[PDB]
Amino acid sequence: NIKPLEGVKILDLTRVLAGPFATMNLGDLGAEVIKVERPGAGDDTRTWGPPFVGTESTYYLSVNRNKKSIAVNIKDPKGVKIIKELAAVCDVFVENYVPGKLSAMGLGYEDIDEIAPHIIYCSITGYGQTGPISQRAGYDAVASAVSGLMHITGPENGDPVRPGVAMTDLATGLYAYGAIMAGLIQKYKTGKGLFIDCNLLSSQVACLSHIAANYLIGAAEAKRWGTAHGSIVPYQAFKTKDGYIVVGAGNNQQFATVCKILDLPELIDNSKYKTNHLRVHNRKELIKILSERFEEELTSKWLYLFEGSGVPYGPINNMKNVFAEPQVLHNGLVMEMEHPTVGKISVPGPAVRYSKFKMSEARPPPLLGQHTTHILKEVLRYDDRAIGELLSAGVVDQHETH
Amino acid sequence: DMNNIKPLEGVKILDLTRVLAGPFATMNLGDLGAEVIKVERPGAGDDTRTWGPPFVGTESTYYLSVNRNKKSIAVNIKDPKGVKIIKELAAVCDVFVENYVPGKLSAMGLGYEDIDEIAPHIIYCSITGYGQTGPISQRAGYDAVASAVSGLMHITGPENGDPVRPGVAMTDLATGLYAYGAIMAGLIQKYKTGKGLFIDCNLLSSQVACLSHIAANYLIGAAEAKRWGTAHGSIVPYQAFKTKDGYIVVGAGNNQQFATVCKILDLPELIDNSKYKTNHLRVHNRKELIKILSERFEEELTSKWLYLFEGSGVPYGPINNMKNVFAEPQVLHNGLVMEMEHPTVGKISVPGPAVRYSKFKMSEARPPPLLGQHTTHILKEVLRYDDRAIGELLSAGVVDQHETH
Ligand SMILES: CCCCc1nc(Cl)c(C(=O)O)n1Cc1ccc(-c2ccccc2-c2nnn[nH]2)cc1
Ligand SMILES: [N+]
Repeated sequence: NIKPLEGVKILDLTRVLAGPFATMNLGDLGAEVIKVERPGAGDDTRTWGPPFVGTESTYYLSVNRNKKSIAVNIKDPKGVKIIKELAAVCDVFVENYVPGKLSAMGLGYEDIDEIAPHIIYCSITGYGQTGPISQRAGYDAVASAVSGLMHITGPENGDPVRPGVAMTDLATGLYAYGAIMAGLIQKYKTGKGLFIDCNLLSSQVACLSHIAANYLIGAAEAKRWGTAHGSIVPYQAFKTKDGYIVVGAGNNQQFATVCKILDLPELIDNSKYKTNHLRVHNRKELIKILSERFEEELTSKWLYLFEGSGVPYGPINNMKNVFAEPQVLHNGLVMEMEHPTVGKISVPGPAVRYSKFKMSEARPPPLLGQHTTHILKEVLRYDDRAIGELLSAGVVDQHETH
Repeated sequence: DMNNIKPLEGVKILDLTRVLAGPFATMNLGDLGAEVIKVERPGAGDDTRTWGPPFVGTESTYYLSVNRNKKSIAVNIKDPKGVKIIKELAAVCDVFVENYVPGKLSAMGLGYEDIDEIAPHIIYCSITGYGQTGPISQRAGYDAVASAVSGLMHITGPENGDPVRPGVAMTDLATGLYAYGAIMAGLIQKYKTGKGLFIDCNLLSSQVACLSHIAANYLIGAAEAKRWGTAHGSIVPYQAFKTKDGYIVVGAGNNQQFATVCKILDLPELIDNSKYKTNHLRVHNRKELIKILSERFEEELTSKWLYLFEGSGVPYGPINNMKNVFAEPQVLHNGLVMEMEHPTVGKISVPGPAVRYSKFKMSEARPPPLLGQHTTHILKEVLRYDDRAIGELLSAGVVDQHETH
C-alpha cells in the first residue's frame, strides 16, 4: 500500500536522461520528486520531437512520470533563493551540470550543505567532479566511445556501433538511484548528508568488468564479434528464413543437443568440432554450416523445435514482437497513464516488482510549471502576494493546467 | 577504518548468486560495506570459476572481476543438513539473493515462503531471466537471449545491416544495478515496517524498461524502430566518423555547434548551405552531409582531430580500446584501476567502484574469496557452531574448508 520512499522529498534539477531516469525510479518507489525546470523552455527533452503527443514529446514523457514540475529561473537571485528554501525542506538534491556550474550560480554543495546539512547531494557528470577532462559535458555516445564500449560493439569485420539505447546513461542513472538510497541509509544513523559523484565514464568502465579485467590482468585486448563470443562457439544470432534466432551451446552436451535439433548429428563426432576449444578454432567453418541450415526454416519453426532443449535460445524481436509477447504484457511493462490534457499514454513500466506494494499507478509526467504555485504555497508557505510578484517578474511560471 | 565507516556496515547478505547479474549486484553492496556471505557448491562453486582462460593461478579472471568484498562458505544446499545451515544463516542475515529458475529453490526448501517463515525480516531478491511467473518464466536467463527477446538487438547495429549485441552483458549488468538499488529500498522500508519482502528482478523487465522513449514511440505512435549504426534519427551530425587510423565521435547539438565543427573541418561553405542550415534540414539531407563530412574526417589521424577539437565545446571523443581506456589519465584519476592482494594469486587489478562518496572511501577492497575459504569462520563466528559440530559437518561432507582460511 505504502511505498518505501514515501515522505522523501527530492529536489530534482536533472535534465535529459541519466539524471531524470534516476529520479523517475525513485518516484516510482514513492519519493516526492520536485522537478525544477527553466521557465519557457523546461527540460531539453520537451523540445525534442516529433514524435509529439499534444504539446509533450515522447522523449520527455518516457522518463518523467511520478514527478511535479515547478518552473523557476535558477540563474535569477530570486530563483536561487527559492532553490535554497526548497533544499532546506528536501532530503535529496540531484543535478547533472558540468562540475562547478551550479557552484558558480550559488547552488553548489558547499552553498546547499550550509543551509541543508542533512541533504544528500548527487551530481551526475560526464567524467567526474575533478580530473583533466572533467570540464567536458557528458554524452552517452561520447562516454561509450571513450570508455571502451563502442570498440567492443559492432560487426567483427565492420565499423563500431552504439547500443540502440543510451545504456551508459541508463546504467549511470541506476548507479545514482542506488547510491542516493545508500546516502539516505547512512544519513539515518548519522543525521548528516554527503556528496555523491556519479559519472558516465566511471559507470561504463566499471561495467566492462571481466572484459576489462582480461586486459588489466592478462594484457589481452578485446575485439568486436557481432553477435558471437570469443571463447564459446556456437553462440550467436543466426539468420532464419524470415528473421534471426540466437542459439548457443556452452559445452559438448549442449552442442550435441543443438546438432540433433538441426538434423546435423554428423557434426558432433567430427574431429574439428568435438570440443569447445576446437569449435572456436574451427568457428568459421562451423558457423557457415550451421547458418546454412538455420536459414531454411522460419523463426517460429525453430522456436518450436528448441522448446525444452535446455540451451540458450531466443528470437530477435522488433518493437511489434516485443509488445505482442504475452510475457512482456504479463510483467506489466506496458504502463498506461491518464494525462490531464493529452489523454491516455503508454510507456515502459517499472522493471522491478515488490510483494508489499504496487507501482502500477503512476502520476502522469507534469506539464511545464504545472505545480509551480502548489509548491510555493504548500511546500514553502509563500503567500498569494509574493507568488504573484514572482510570476509578474517572470522568475517562475505557472501552467494553465494545475 | 576507524573513521572510514561505510553505509551498509552491519548488513549481512546471504548470497547464492552465480554468473554476472547477481554477483555484480552483491559486489556493489559489498563495496558499500555489506557483509556478503557467498554460498557455493562444494567442489565446483560459482560457475564463473571454471570460465577460462584467461586464468590467474587457479582463479579465472571472470570470477575475480565481480566477486571482491565477499566471503565464501562451501555448503551443499541439496543436503538436508545444508538446508539447515542456510536457514540458520538467513535468521541472522538481512538480505537473501538468488538467481535460480523460479521455483527451483522452493523445491529444495529454500524458497521465499520457507525462508520468510523463519526470517520474517529478510529481504528476498530473486534475479531471473523473465520474472517469477508467466508463460515463459521457466526459461533460464541469458544476457544474449534477453537482449534479443527484449528488442535491444533489433535496434542495435549498422544501418541496413545485421543486428549486433553490446560488447558486454549490459542487460545482466543493468539488472544487477536494478537489484542493488531495490535491495536498499527494501532495507529502508524495513526501518518503517520491521518486516522484509520479496523482490522480482529479471533481464526482460530491465531491458524493456531501458527502451524508454523508443518503446513509447511504438506504444503511442505505433512507430517501429530501426538501426542507425552510430548516428541518431533526430540529430545530425552526431555519430562516429572514421579517421585515417581509427574513429572519432563528433556531434553538433545546435546550429552554433554545427558552425564550430565545420570551421574545424575547414568546411565553412556548409554553414550557409541551403540543405544543411538547420538541424531539421540536416536530418532530412543527412545522407549527403555525412558523406561530405566523412570524406574530410578520413584524411587526418585521430590524434590530429583531438588536438583541433580542444576547447571546441562540442560533443566529441575518440573510440578507445582497452589500452587507450586505461592509459587515459582521467580513467586512472577516477580510481577505476582497483588493485587487490590475493592470498594465493598475488596482486590483481580489476575495474574499481563507479561511485565516489565524500564521507567514506571504497578504494580498499577484500580480494575475491577462494572456494570455501571462510567456511569455518562463518560457521563459528556467524552461527556459533563449536569445533565438534563443525568437524562433524566437514567429515560428513556437508561443508568444505579451503586450505587458505
Ligand atoms: C549533442 C547531444 C544531443 C542531446 C543530448 N544531450 C545530452 Cl547531455 C545527451 C546524452 O545524455 O547523451 N544527449 C543525447 C541524448 C538525447 C536523448 C536521450 C533520451 C532522453 C529521454 C528518453 C530516452 C532517451 C534516449 N534513449 N536512448 N537514447 N536516448 C538520451 C541522450
Ligand atoms: N543525460
